[PDB]
Amino acid sequence: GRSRLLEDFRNNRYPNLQLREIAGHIMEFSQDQHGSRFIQLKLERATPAERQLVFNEILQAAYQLMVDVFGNYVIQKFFEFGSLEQKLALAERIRGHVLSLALQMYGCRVIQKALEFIPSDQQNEMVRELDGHVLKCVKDQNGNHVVQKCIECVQPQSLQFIIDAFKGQVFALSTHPYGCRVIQRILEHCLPDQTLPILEELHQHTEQLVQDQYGNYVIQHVLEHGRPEDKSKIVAEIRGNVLVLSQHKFASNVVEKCVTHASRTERAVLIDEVCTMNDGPHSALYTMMKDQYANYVVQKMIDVAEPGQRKIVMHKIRPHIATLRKYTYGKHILAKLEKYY
RNA sequence: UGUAUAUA
Ligand SMILES: [Cl-]
Repeated sequence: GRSRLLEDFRNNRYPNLQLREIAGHIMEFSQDQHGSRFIQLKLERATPAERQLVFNEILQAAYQLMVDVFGNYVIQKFFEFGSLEQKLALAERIRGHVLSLALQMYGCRVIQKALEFIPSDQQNEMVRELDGHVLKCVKDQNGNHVVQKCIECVQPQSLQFIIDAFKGQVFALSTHPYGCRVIQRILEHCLPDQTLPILEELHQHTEQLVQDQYGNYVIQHVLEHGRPEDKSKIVAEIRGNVLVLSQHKFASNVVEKCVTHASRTERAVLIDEVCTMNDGPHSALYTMMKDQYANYVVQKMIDVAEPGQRKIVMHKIRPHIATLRKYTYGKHILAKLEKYY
């Protein structure tokens, strides 16, 4: 099965083996773990002629290397360190196979690398091959990384068909484990005509989303990178629910990003909400202090409060200082206190 | 004291 040169290579009998010595043997070495490593090592620092000898033998059977557990790294190197003509010729071997490669455990790493290094002409052809399988790729554990890469690498206008597919389905995909990744990328790289409709669906489902295992991340993303108009829509959704959302394992993270990224006014209003409104005998603030998640909100509020409003939080906390000690999460508030005493 | 992405 393995050629003598390969076995003898494996068997450690050529510590001085050079690329030129494995002529006629690239495909075999490429599909072998040590051989493949050998080839990669030698490539990052090989003369264009050496790199060309190696290419000549992988071009025809390229696809086979792209879907190989060991060969995919060799292809990838040519996409990184190869030549403009070499990258274009592999781009051709890929044509008509973008879909099946992007759903492939190993192939999809090659599609990702190709998208980073080819011209927009070839990018746009690759993308177009996904026309009609947007949700299939987004839900696939291989495919979704290709869709994220497209979004990061290709002109936003070539991605309009991905948008068309997310339309009406944004809530579904934001609570999905891969889809929430793609939604975020669209928010970062897509055009106003594109992020607009998506932002609308997001605002429509903020209540559910902030509480969702994956959805909260999309809401936090908007808070950290979005337009003030969008940040405020979200903040308004937290208003009046600060206490409850803070005690939630997922929503409490979004509450923090609210306190942190909200306008001066909106921040003061949120902090005041739990200073003022009561939760039974003592205020919302006190209940939050004792809670496994809420105590993190308290501390972050202490962090970003204007010096004047920090005074008010401190005064509300102060009467309980001695009793906080007796609570698992209150203790941690005492910690943040020292910083400011 | 608290939540998310993949190959040797
Ligand atoms: Cl031989």
